[PDB]
Amino acid sequence: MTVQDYLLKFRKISSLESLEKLYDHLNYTLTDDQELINMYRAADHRRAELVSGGRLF
Repeated sequence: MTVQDYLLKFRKISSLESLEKLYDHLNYTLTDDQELINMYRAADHRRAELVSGGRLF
């Protein structure tokens, strides 16, 4: 419990809508490269994981 990475919160996200929200939200908060570099990895992982995971009907 010695880590406070926002990536952990993104992983819990299931809806893609939250993606654009978490970005504009975190991007407006600090507006630093930190959230920019994190949102990029999380967004890519979530998108790649969903597409390279299992299609739902």
